[PDB]
Amino acid sequence: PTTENLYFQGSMNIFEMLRIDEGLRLKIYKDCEGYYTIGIGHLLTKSPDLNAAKSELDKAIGRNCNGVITKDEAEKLFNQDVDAAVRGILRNAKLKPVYDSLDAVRRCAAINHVFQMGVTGVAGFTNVLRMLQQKRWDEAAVNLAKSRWYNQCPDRAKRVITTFRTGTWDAYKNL
Ligand SMILES: N#Cc1ccccc1O
Ligand SMILES: N#Cc1ccccc1O
Repeated sequence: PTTENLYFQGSMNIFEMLRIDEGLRLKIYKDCEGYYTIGIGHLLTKSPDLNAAKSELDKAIGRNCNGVITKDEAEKLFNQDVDAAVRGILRNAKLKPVYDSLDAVRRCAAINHVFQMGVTGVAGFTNVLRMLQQKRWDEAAVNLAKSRWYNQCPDRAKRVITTFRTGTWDAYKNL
C-alpha cells in the first residue's frame, strides 16, 4: 500500500459507505424493489401511491417539497436515518452483543445492514449473528448471500457482505 492507500481507511466511515451503496438522489425515485425512495436511501413508504410518498416526504423534511429536496436536506435526513440504525442496534438485546464483538469496519457493515433491512429483519438472522460473534467470517458472508435482502437487490448489498467477510474497506475502492 502506498502512503495514499494507507490514508484511504481514514476517508471511509459509515456515512461514506452508505452514500456509495445508496447513492444520492434529490427527486423521489423507485428503488431496486420498486419502493419510493429519496436522498441517500431514505425509504418514504412501501405504498405504490406516489402521493403517499410525497406526503411522507413533506412530513420528513418539514416543508412543501413536491417530490424534491436539496443536498443539505438529504444529508440531514441521512444523518437521522444513520442515528436511528445505530440506536436500533444498541438498544436491542440480540444485536448489541454481536455489534460490540465486531471491529470498527464490521461495525459499519452492521449499521449499514440495519439501515437497509431494519432491526427485526437483521435480528432474525440467527445463524449469521452467531457466525459473526464467533468470527466465522466466510460462513457469515455465504449465509448473508442466501438472504432475500441480498438476492433481490445485489448491487446495494454486495459491498456490505464483502465488508463483513474481510473487515476492510476494499469493496469501496475504485468505484
Ligand atoms: N452502548 C454503547 C455503545 C456505544 C458505542 C459503541 C458500542 C456500544 O455498545
Ligand atoms: N448481520 C448482522 C448484524 C449483527 C449485529 C448488528 C448489526 C448487524 O447487521
